[PDB]
Amino acid sequence: EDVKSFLRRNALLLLTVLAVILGVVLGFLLRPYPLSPREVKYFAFPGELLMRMLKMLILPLIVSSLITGLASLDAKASGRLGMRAVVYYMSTTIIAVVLGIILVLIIEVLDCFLDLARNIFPSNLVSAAFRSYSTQEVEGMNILGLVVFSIVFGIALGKMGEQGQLLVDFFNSLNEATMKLVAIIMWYAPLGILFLIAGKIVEGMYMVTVIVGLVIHGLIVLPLIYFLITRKNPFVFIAGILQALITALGTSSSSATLPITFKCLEENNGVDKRITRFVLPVGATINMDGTALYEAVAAIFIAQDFGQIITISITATAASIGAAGIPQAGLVTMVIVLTAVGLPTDDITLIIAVDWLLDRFRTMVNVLGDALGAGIVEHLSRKELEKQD
Ligand SMILES: COc1ccc([C@@H]2C(C#N)=C(N)OC3=C2C(=O)C[C@@H](c2cccc4ccccc24)C3)cc1
Ligand SMILES: N[C@@H](CC(=O)O)C(=O)O
Ligand code: NA
Repeated sequence: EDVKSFLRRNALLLLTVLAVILGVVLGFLLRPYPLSPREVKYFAFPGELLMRMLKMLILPLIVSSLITGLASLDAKASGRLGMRAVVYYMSTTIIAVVLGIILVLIIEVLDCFLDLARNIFPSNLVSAAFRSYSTQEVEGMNILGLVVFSIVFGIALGKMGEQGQLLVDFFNSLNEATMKLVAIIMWYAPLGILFLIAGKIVEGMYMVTVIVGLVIHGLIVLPLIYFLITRKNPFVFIAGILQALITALGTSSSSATLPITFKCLEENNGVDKRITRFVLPVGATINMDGTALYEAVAAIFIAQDFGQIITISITATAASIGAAGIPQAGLVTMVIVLTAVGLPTDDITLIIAVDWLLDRFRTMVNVLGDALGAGIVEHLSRKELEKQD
């Protein structure tokens, strides 16, 4: 009798779950039909509108969250909160790349660094909102440039007392208002996910290695870390951020699923806005546990000496940090890990075909790390938030 109350309460949660079930069924059913590449794009259009909607809100979401969030905290507490984040991010990505290396043993590069330094320091803030540098400015928002600028701006506003308050208040209203619009987007999400995944399925031992490896990291490593740190049941936490994971599986972008990761953690998991505004936008771009595991697996897979296996763990953690929270950013950053060891970069072409499905899974682990990461930081920074009340 207690399942009718579950269906009433979890209406939206189960709808997107059904959207995956119906989407996989529809996609395989429509796959024998030849269609056209143009026709596939037409078919997947309801999934495209969901991407346009989510993408729309990331700019006001990142900028307003970091400016308010860092102004909300004292600069020394921001460093303490920050040290908790960076220490967590680096350990979890090192834990994943080591796990990744173990599983496989059982079964223009300078320009890349310069371009990244260039994006950390945008020469124009208006363009940074829709363009990124690529050696000379390719289309596509500079999330890293804005993340960095907002952090320095947020610290500055906190440091300027009351004169600062007006702009903190301005940006707080702008965050709550964009968060009110993601409530709307969420109802379209089941229709979008169905079409976004059905189109992608309308198109070996390696693919299984990552899939199993991400289950060990995602469902065993990360939860036991959260339990060991907070002493709270981690699988109930994962149930709250479920809509955010199912959307990561659909979009394959951790920057596009950030507004929904915000709605879940803030509400469903009841995490502090002060720390979600701090953790989640930074975690979206730099904390990529699932990508790190995939970088290591693929670098060793194409090879199919220990001091150069040491360079793989260093460059796979390096690529993990660099790679944008945008779909297919994984194999584009494989150039850094393939070059460092000495393997030919042209081998990336062998992976490309199956990569799409692995991307959806590694995005879920990249989001899951930020979700559990915020829960861990919130708990550790208990006193800092206690003081600001
Ligand atoms: C790759 O890009 C990043 C950017 C940020 C961060 C950390 C983070 C998270 N999560 C957030 N929200 O803020 C700060 C972080 C610090 O560790 C340092 C922290 C900080 C505290 C006090 C004064 C600062 C002055 C300048 C920059 C950061 C400062 C801010 C890590 C990597
Ligand atoms: N698409 C992934 C990044 C990657 O492809 O490595 C994400 O946004 O989490
Ligand atoms: Na990254």
